[PDB]
Amino acid sequence: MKIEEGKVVIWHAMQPNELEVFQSLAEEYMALCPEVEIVFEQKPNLEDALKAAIPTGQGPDLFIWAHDWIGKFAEAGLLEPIDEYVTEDLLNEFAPMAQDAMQYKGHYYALPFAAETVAIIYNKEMVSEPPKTFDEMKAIMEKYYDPANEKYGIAWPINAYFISAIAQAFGGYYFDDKTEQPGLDKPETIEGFKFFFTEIWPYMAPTGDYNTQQSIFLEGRAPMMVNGPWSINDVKKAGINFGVVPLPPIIKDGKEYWPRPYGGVKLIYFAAGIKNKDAAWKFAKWLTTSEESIKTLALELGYIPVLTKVLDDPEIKNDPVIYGFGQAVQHAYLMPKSPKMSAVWGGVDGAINEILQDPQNADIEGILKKYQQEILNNMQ
Ligand SMILES: OC[C@H]1O[C@H](O[C@H]2[C@H](O)[C@@H](O)[C@@H](O[C@H]3[C@H](O)[C@@H](O)[C@H](O)O[C@@H]3CO)O[C@@H]2CO)[C@H](O)[C@@H](O)[C@@H]1O
Repeated sequence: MKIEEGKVVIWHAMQPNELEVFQSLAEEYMALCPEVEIVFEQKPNLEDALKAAIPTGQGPDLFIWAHDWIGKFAEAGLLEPIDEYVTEDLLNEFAPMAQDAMQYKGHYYALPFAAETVAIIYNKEMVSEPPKTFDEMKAIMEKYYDPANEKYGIAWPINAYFISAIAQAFGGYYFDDKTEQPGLDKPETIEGFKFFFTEIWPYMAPTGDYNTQQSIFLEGRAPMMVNGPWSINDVKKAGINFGVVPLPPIIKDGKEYWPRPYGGVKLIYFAAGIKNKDAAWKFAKWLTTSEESIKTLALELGYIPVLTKVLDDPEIKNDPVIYGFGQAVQHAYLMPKSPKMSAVWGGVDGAINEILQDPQNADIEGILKKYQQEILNNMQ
């Protein structure tokens, strides 16, 4: 007879300030179970690192990411099924979309701990009323834009997911998960991309890089940032008094066109080749179904609980940041689990790379047509 012993190794791509929150939870857990070491290990290119290490027996026990990898990782045999651990009682602890995010074709491979998307994070010392329409957003942008003094109207990391809200504001889509077809060359999608680079890019420092954009906001050199819960401890460490609201509707002849960001469910995944399964299960189950664990992720970072019970906690119900991300998620599209999405993301990031070579003059329509076809050829 025995106990669970040893180590649980968890790979991730969190930056240090987000990680701190997760490490303090690990430390609590290790206080609860002194015979179990929880070890977090940062990977620059986590998806690449897992693909390479998992099959060779060099991968971790667990890893953290949004849910959309679960389809392609399972098809590649890179995950460990946990069907034997999942029960209806456990499933019923989670919101249905978290219930669905944690499985692929009938097998469970993870536990869910949050919902997320990007939203406007605004600095209350620079913006006293956040924008409820794109027009008010643009006026705030105009008010603060002053590149000569290294001041910009907004901070916004640029990549497929980060600008999907705007790309998809006018009925466009990267991918229709009904028909399972990319939508890059739909006029409404083209309209959304042009809108980003015509209406919003001119107010930015002209770089798509994540930490450069974020640092502009953290340094008070932009009044607003488009980012997710994963960035919130960075905002807090910078001493900024902030709020969170959804990207507001663009108005066209009195009509609203709501930006529609992609969003997702955060999962702790079980990796194929896992060495310490029962210990890793116990930690994950704790992390995802203990009230104080989930309350801590939500109150510290703005993560929206998918642990139903805590949604009724007054601590959670009266919290501004979780409410604002929650409002943003209401307009979000849940990322598909289809492995087809892999080439979609590649196609959209490829188009953005070419647009960024010459954003003011690029032929966005023809680029998008070009990448639609590449996606159509690489989709599987
Ligand atoms: O752009 C294509 C990718 O879009 C999706 O990735 C999203 C994540 O889903 C989302 O969580 C967010 O990731 C951040 C992560 O949460 C945080 O812990 C880490 O420290 O930083 C990440 C951002 O740099 O944003 C990315 C988009 O960058 C999708 O999940 C992924 O498969 C696509 O490749």
